[PDB]
Parts: sequence; C-alpha cells; structure tokens
Amino acid sequence: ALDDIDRILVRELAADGRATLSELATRAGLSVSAVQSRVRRLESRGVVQGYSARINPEAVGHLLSAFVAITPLDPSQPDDAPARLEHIEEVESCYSVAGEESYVLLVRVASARALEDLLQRIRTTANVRTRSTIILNTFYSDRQHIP
Amino acid sequence: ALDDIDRILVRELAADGRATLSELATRAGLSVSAVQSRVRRLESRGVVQGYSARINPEAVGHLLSAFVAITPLDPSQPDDAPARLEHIEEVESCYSVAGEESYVLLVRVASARALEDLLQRIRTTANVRTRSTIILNTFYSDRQHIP
Ligand code: MET
Repeated sequence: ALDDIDRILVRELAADGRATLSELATRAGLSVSAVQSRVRRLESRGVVQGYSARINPEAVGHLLSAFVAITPLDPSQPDDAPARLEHIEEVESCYSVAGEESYVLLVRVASARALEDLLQRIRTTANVRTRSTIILNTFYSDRQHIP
Repeated sequence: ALDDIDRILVRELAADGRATLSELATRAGLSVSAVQSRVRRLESRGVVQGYSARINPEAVGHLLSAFVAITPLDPSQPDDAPARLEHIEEVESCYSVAGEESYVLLVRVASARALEDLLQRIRTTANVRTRSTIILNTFYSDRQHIP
C-alpha cells in the first residue's frame, strides 16, 4: 500500500529532509496541500519515523566508535537489555541478531579510556558479556535506498 | 571551538531535522537571523552533513537486514573494497573495523533469498569472503548524543 507519488516523496525526503512542501509539490506534480496531507499520512503510518540532522560525531567529540555485541549472563532472565540500555546516552543503536550473540550495539565515546568505562556500565546494566569491535573509519553510512 | 550555543542547535536539529529556523531561536535564546547564520556555518565547517527523513525499511520492502563482515581474499591487490562496493545500492553503510574481518557492511534486502544473491555479488565485485549476521529487530537506531 505505497503508490508512485509516495515513492517520490520518501525518496526526496531521504535525500533532503529540510526540503519544503512547495519543492516537494512541484516535484510530485501536486498542490502544496495534497503534499502536506500525504506527508502526514506517511508519518502517521510508520513510513517516516522522524527527521534528523546528520551530525559529524568527530566534530562533537566522539572520536572512538564501536560495535558491541552483547549476550545475557543468564539467558533465562526475561529479555530486557534493549529497555535497560536505552538510557545510556552513548548507545546509538541496538539490534537483536541471529547467531552466538543476542544484540549488537553501536556505541560512541570520547576515547579508549571512556570506552572501558562504558563497557563496564553495559556489562552491569544489562548483565551481559560484551564483544567489542572498534571502528577505524566510516566510508559512508545511512545511505537509504528506496527501490 | 564549538560554542555551546552551537551544541543546543545540534541537540535540537538532531532530534528534529525540520525544526524551523523560527521555533529554533525561542528554544535557543537568539534572533531569527543570528540562529539561521551559524546553521549555515555549521554546515559549512562539516558538522551537519545533511538532513534526512528516517525511512522505515520494512515499509519500503526491505524485510531482511544483515551486517555483513568482509575480508579481501588476496592481500597482494590494492584493498579498495569500499570503492568497489559503493555502486551496489543495497549497501547502506561500510566501516573498516579492528576485529576478525576488515570491514562491516549494513545491507538491506527483500528476503533471505535476495541476500544470497547480494552476497555472491559482493564476493565477485570486491574480492572478498563474506560472513553475515541477520538482524531480527531494530529497537532503536541513530539516537545521536551531543555531550
Ligand atoms: C535477540 S534473540 C537472540 C537470538 C539468538 N542469538 C539466536 O540465534 O537464537
């Protein structure tokens, strides 16, 4: 249930999220009102989850980034870890995952020493063991593909 | 230099990418013209690299997501795998990593079967072994934190 017009909108809004209703309208061949109203439909079903500035983590002082795969110390607590980690500001993402581990987190931090303190907070707040994979360089990210 | 007037701007823009040069200024104790200005220099200095709507990937047909860890097969060739995979569009992100593999990709795809295809394509286009980890669920993604 996603027509051609809706495809053009989400493609445009991936590429440019500050773009304005009139720009959008003249690109989809619609009135600024039919645009507004379609864009509100997108947002209220779950198609557009919100809108964000892409910030350079380096520039605001997150010089170390890492993947941390976490698995439950006792796999019979009911599974909680995403809820309980939600309040560690430095966890940016949390996925559950098939395989030997249960979740993968992407985490950003000031330095090597700050990473060790965060790994302790993690181990303790979700009661979890950790496997860390430091990122050396990001070549490109979030490049959303609308087919 | 990141005058923590600029911090509140980016905390603001991070949570609301369509927040308006107008309604920003009140949340921030500046003028409409002062506020708009920095934003233009914030983007200039590469601190805000872009504005995106966060699209839900299932809702656009991407029912299976995976991290795919790759490592080049022949160490005597130049290691240029991000450049080679860059044209392949279902790769959304590519990181060099300090781990077992040389790189991690995040990849989205229509089904299990389409993944198998995409992996053969990754293997023959870069020249790499693939080891891949299916994401079951995204609890939260990209919550940017500004110290
Ligand atoms: C996030 S549920 C844990 C899944 C587990 N890693 C499995 O493969 O069975």
